[PDB]
Amino acid sequence: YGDTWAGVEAIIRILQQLLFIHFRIGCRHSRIG
Repeated sequence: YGDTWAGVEAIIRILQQLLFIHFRIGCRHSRIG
């Protein structure tokens, strides 16, 4: 709940989740290897 921790732990979630899509996008859309 502390604005810094909680605030960062909250953004850390979507940033990771969204930093994950590139792996679900690349390794799925261009896995021609």
